[PDB]
Amino acid sequence: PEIVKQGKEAVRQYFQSIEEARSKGEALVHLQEIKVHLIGDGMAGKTSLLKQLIGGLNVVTKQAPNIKGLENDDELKECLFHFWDFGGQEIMHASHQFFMTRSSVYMLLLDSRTDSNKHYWLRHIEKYGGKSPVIVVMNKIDENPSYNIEQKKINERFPAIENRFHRISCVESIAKSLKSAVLHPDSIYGTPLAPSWIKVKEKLVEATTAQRYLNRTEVEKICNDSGITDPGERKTLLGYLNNLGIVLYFEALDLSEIYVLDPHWVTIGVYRIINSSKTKNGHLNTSALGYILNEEKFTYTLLEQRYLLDIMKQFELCYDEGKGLFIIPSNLPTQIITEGEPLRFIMKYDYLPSTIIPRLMIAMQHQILDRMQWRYGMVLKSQDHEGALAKVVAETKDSTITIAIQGEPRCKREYLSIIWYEIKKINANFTNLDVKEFIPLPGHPDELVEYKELLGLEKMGRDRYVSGKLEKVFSVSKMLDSVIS
Amino acid sequence: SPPPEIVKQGKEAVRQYFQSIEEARSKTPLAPSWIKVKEKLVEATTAQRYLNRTEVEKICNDSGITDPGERKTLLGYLNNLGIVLYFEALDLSEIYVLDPHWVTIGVYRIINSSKTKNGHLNTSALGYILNEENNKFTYTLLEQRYLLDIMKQFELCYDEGKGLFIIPSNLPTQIDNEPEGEPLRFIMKYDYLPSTIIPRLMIAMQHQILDRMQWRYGMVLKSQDHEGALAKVVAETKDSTITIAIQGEPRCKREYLSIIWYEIKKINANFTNLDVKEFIPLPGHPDELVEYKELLGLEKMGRDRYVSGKLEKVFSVSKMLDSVISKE
Repeated sequence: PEIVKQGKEAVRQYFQSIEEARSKGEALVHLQEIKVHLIGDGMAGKTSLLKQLIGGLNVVTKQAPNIKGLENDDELKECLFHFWDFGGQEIMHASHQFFMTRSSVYMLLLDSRTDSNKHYWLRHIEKYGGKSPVIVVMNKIDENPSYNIEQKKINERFPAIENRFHRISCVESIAKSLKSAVLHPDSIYGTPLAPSWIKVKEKLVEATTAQRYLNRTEVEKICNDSGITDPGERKTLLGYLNNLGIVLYFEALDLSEIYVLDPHWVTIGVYRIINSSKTKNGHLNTSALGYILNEEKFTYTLLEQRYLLDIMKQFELCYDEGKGLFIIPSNLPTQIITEGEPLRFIMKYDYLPSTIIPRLMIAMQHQILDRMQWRYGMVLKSQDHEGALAKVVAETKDSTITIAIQGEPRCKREYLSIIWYEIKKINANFTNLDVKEFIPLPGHPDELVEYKELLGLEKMGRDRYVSGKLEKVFSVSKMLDSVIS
Repeated sequence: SPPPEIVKQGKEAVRQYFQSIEEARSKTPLAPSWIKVKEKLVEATTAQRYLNRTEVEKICNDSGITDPGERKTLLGYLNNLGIVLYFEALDLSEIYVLDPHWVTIGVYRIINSSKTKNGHLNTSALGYILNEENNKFTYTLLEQRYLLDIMKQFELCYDEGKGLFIIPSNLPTQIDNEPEGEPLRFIMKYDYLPSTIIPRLMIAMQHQILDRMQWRYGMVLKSQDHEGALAKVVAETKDSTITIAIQGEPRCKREYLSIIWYEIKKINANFTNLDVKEFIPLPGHPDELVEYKELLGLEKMGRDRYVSGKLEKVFSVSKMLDSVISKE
């Protein structure tokens, strides 16, 4: 059982489906479908590499025999490849977790001129895809023969590369790595499916791609035509295909009229919103959608536009404030305290996802001050906490989130924990994220002690935190009871 | 009133600059003779790739610059401005004043050759590397010899060498013979870490790089002068950090660290803004760094235990400091 294991009744339907197919004497087929995410700085040759193999958003889908290295390979004759290029903006992440973590191959593209961003992109792949296989391609080698990277070290730190490093100029080897990635013990070929599921998938794909989306009646016809009539498994099948990002299906919205969608039409929809000059400031005037989507192949009617907004909401890319004015936090301006003993609490990421602050802003929308919110932070006020005032700011250069709070001491602590929680809840959506929590030293805002350090000093039964470079001692408990207790 | 280029060039240049203006008076501002020489040198160096000492001296004497010291400060001036290349350190009158472009694409061709893929320049390949791999871009035996000398002056490579030159920036990222007893462990963390630090340290320490134990991001130094002490200097680009691990007797260890540390500092000084903090790892726990000035603070305050909360353990501050620097 794949991670369709979400839904007790889902688990049941899957077994049921491969039981009737076992009883009718049919062989359990495989999905034979894969997502290749091209990852890299703008042009480190994403288009050029792709040109080499086949002979801003987009997909190109190519079957294995057409990929440069695999022409005569039988093992995956029937296999499909979906080359995805998100900006570096992983739009599917919030609502389609598995789209990124399952069924995926990450293909990192580096060159001499882009080499220093390698560490960033390596962690980017780690946190978005999970245990997904990764393939490192070094490009433009013809211009700099000496160009290489600390492979051993990189492979030790990132065991999902499994030594799939390639030096390329003027490629058939990258196809062996692709083959290797697809056949991963835990990727697609590990899950037997009933022929039914594969049949309706194919019919569903042809349809959605051709006629932007399908209505409830249409998909139900397709399902009966392949002899899937139980609504309980039809839901789980669509559930499954959605989880895999083959076809989109939003059970939360559940509109009969736009029931199952071509992933491409939806993605090109939100990108046009995201990158429109009429949302350049972080404000979407609903009126503008017609212009944005249609005049500024892929056309969007009035109904479609409303639905697309809802998808953005589901993707956690925006929120309604109630004027027909949505906020898109990631497009906000980059630019827009010290009452009592202001509680400060700092969170150090090894990689700070650029979706964190946008997603926290949504979780917290109700408490934002006087629209005192910007690309890198927000001001939060809760009457529920005597009128405490908190500032959550994000510094990209340090991969750090700072929380400063004003108010009575019981208020501060309890407020922190609710902001702290919401942050931790977002963090959990990313795989091996690595956050360390700090506390500035009293009288020395820039000197930080690790919260883990203090707790450890308490378990030891020590009350002194000794700063050698300052030559001052501090009460472990006193600064600790400012945070929890 | 002299320009920075002349100042940097030393006292004699500043004097020679002044002689130049005082002399003209009787007949950045400069004398009509310096521009005349410049104009003629530029003119000469677009029909010739270079000029010899005689040719240059002739051009100079025609503009009235007979003083050999004045000649040398003006060529040094023109050099510092990349208008005309001139290498005071080098001693070959045959190739005396050079065309910048001819040098530029010469050094480019060397460093970016497929024959220097892995940091080894096998000089006998030079004729091939520079010519075959615009007839202005020809390089004869003597001309390729000189190019190496320029490259050494630019600290891009050194001589191993039985016709073998090392180009550190081009060395493999990993090697087959990397090696690994209370070894001294000392690390420097940078705000930014120039790529040229390791290559430059290698040129400075080259005599002690003993078994080709050198890769792009590190080197193993072996000191005959420190009872066979072995030092392992590696740079890690992620943390922007340099780590020094030394193996030897206690005195030998920290003696040899002062030498390595000192060289890197003298490298660090060529960069206008470098922030470098010094750390020491906890015995048994390499991942866990404690700052050097922190351990120093602890000793002045007079306790001998460093207390780690993350891992419920205490350590001797005296032992840790003693691993890097004697008491005093």
